[PDB]
Amino acid sequence: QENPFIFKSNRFQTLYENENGHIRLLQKFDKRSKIFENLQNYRLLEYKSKPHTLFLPQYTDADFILVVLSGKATLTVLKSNDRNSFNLERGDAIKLPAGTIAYLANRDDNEDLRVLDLAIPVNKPGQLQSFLLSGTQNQPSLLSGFSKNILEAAFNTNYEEIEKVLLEVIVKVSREQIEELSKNAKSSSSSESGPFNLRSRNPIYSNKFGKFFEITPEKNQQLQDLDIFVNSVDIKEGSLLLPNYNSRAIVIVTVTEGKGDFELVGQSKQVQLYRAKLSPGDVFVIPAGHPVAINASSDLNLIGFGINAENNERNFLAGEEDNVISQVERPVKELAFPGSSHEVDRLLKNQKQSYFANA
Amino acid sequence: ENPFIFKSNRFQTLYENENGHIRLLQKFDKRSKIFENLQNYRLLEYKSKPHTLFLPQYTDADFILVVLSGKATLTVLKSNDRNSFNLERGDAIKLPAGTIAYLANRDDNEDLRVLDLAIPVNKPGQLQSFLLSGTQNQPSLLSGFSKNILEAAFNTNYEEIEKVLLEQNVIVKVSREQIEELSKNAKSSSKKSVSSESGPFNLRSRNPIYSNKFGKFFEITPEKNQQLQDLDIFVNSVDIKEGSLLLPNYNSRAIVIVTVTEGKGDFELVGQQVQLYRAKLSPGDVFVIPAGHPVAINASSDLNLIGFGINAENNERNFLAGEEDNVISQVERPVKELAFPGSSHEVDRLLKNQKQSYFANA
Amino acid sequence: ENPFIFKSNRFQTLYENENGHIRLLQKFDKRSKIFENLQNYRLLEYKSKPHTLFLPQYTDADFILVVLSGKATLTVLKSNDRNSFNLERGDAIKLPAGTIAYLANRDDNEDLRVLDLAIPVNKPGQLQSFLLSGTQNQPSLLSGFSKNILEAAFNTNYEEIEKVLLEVIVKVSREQIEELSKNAKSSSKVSSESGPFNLRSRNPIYSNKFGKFFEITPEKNQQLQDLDIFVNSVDIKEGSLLLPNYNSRAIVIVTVTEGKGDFELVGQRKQVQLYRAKLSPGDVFVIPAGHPVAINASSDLNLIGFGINAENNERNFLAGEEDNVISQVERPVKELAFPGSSHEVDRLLKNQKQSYFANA
Repeated sequence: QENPFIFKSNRFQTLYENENGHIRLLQKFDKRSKIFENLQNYRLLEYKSKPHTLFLPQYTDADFILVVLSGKATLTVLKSNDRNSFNLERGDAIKLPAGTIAYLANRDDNEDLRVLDLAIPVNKPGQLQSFLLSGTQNQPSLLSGFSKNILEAAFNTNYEEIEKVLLEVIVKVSREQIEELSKNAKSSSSSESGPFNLRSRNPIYSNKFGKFFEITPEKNQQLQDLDIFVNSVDIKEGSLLLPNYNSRAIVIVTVTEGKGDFELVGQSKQVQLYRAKLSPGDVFVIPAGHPVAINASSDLNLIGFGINAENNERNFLAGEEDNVISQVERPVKELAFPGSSHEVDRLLKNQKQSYFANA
Repeated sequence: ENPFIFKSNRFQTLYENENGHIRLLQKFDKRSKIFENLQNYRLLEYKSKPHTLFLPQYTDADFILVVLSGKATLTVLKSNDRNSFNLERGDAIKLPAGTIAYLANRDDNEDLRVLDLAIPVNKPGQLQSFLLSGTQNQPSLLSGFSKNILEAAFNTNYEEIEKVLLEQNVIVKVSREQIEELSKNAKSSSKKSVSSESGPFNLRSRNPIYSNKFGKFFEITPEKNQQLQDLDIFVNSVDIKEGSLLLPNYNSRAIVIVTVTEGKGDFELVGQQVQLYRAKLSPGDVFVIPAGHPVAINASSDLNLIGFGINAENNERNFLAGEEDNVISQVERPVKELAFPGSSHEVDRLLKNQKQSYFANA
Repeated sequence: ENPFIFKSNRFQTLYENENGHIRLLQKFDKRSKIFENLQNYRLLEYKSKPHTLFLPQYTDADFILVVLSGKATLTVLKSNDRNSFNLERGDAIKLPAGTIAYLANRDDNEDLRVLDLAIPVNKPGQLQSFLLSGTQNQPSLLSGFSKNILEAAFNTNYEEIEKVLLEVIVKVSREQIEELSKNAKSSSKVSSESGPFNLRSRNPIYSNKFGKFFEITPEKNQQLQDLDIFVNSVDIKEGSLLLPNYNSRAIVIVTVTEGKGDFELVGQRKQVQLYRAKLSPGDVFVIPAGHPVAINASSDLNLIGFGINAENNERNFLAGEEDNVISQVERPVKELAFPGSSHEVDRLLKNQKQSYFANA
């Protein structure tokens, strides 16, 4: 309430859970505050599964982006006349078009699987609508939805046999089954259909204090259609991502591992700062323009989805490179700041670092 | 408490006279907050009797006309030009907001019927017409302007502007002499205007996507016509023969406003926490298939449907029955065994039972 | 009674000193539900006295500047670059939201008038400004950070940061102004991807003895394309008149720059309604798509239109020789549509011999 921007790991409602994993949905952005009126049509989700488990055939009414935080996975993606399976490592992300049926296996025999989904509902702003093939209990099948009558006309079978075979959740699969599910899969390496790794192209910001990898529409067609960019950022224990703002981009920053705090600058003439402590599970939101600083307690990693990516431009307010402040003319530097121009131009050359520094 | 069926009843008569009708379907978001994303789509029927003309008029809304039946001459004006078009069943053309046009039923015996997808430009889901044609209990758009502008404007005294243009019917009886003159020169549609950027296109002047002994599914994506590319709409025409079935299928991302042209039948829609929404279908009736919702449609008599599909680009339709595009029968052997009670072998055999595709016997 | 005219005084003042000001016309949509689709567009006027300088700032809205009068030096910053532009009457430049820039009146006598169409990126109709300008009346955006981030970020003791950076329009010297003039490119001819374009560079779409109508569009210029906007500068001669015309699909935000005159708009509410208002420098009005509009001029009258939903717009006239859409109606239909005769209608339409603008 003292801060609207920081959605705590608790504020994730839990959709479904079993002895094999859970799908948890974040709090609807525009509810927390009227101020996030534009993110009303974007949802976050966390898929987590123990080893040798299977999220069964399912589709929804939302364009998905899955960003494999940790673990090894086999995502099998059904078209109507084709099917294509993919092995997924950390930093692999792929777009799941609304309507697409697909299932997710954790292939690692020890490691937990952890997947961060950005969802865009296409039917009503911010409402997700899932149709399970696995007509389990309490919830019957999407096929249960039809009538004995129609199900017969269609499948060309007595209802007794359909009811038996088809109608009568994340389940447990045998070690041998995951071999089969896998053996055939394609791997990442900016493709179309296949998955692509956030990190498998040089980072845009790299130094002794952190890494900044980021895939934009100008660099991946999957992302173009939705106008999003997906980024991963490492800030090494006891350091700093330097003050910066995104020209036009709104970020959903999520925390995969580490601890730390962020400082956001916001609000007429009443610039107010927004602090919060960061832990795994936690989200915050960087509305375009609002500048932000990120400090790491332990080894902190972040996963951000920028909305309105196309032509976004991230300007820093400190360090050597991309310090827009230092682009100001000397005479104008004089007026803007109490200090003299040779007194500004020297304090800006005090940080020899760029993008990241020390606490 | 089925929000998806808009029975004919839900049409409001914008205008009626001895010569024709113009109906406007209920705002979709007025039915239910399910349809907040059909907010800015309106449907209208246009029916007019032989040898009648909807006089010049434009509207602050992009229109996609589909002639359902009868024979029309559609004249379209531009700031500086004019082009005539004779239209039959299945002929579809986009008329952009501001486009002055007029539409006469050139057939002698038969009525003319037309389904219109209106996309208002100025204020969500609210169209406004402008008439050149004027009366007295409805002065024309030019009546709008003051004397002082009308005289400056037209460089005529009010006495004659009033007499010649304004005063002393938005659908009027017209002669044979007149309707032949309107139609002379005017162009038809073809195959090499099934992707035309200008003229009308026929839904059926290229082969259907799905077709067997029980039904026919014609569909024009934006891919196959630039006119539908601006508004990201698709228009399909679907015939389901008496005692047959449009097999269970969903759209991946496209919302569809379905209208009934001729025939009777009924639909079953799976929604939400899982729910069957059904109802009988008669001509005039409209229902909505939300993206991802598996729909089935069943015909009692020879049935014809006109869908417009909002969010058309990248829309895959994935069927749940029969050989072809049956997504269920693409699940890796063992997952079928885990997903469905059945053995993988039992799943595979049942899916093979229906050897038909897209449409089937009921 | 007429919700279309926004009198000059519906402009709220965001800031004002003895050097310039910044006004922000009230929300179109707060005026009326009628203008819902304009909810996300804001109008601003920047005025500034000679030898002044709106300090470095950025805003969460795409800015389309039209310079109404004055001379100026709009200086634009990227993360790692600076280009500056000498601007004059007609010069329009787009600033992406998140661009830091600073504008200066480089004239010694005439004030600087800019008309901004602002498009918030964050929350519909909501300008968040971010003053890099460090005072107490408006504490620098840098203020917001805690001593600790600040000391680490610049790697400097806090007492050299309070001192130097923290502790909006301002006066400036001739040698200072001459500085910003020294190496600063101009407009000319447009389609130049990132410079300024003059609204009167290309020839006017309509021009005669009674007015000029200049209009750049997404077609003619990539910068407009993105925001799908057109930008026109209509001139109308004293005792002359822009003949009744409607835009097919374009919602125009018309802003009277100088002169006086009146607009007739034809909306509804048996249906057709004449919406009227006298016009004067600062007055704004809205012309919804499809709504016919004539503009009279009491005195020589310039207008700056921001076309919204610009691509594929066709403006149709309803009087005069050219682009007159009524004269395209077939002869037997004129007979029918109008109470008079094919022939009588043909004559009345041939009576106005001028096109676009005419005498009153």
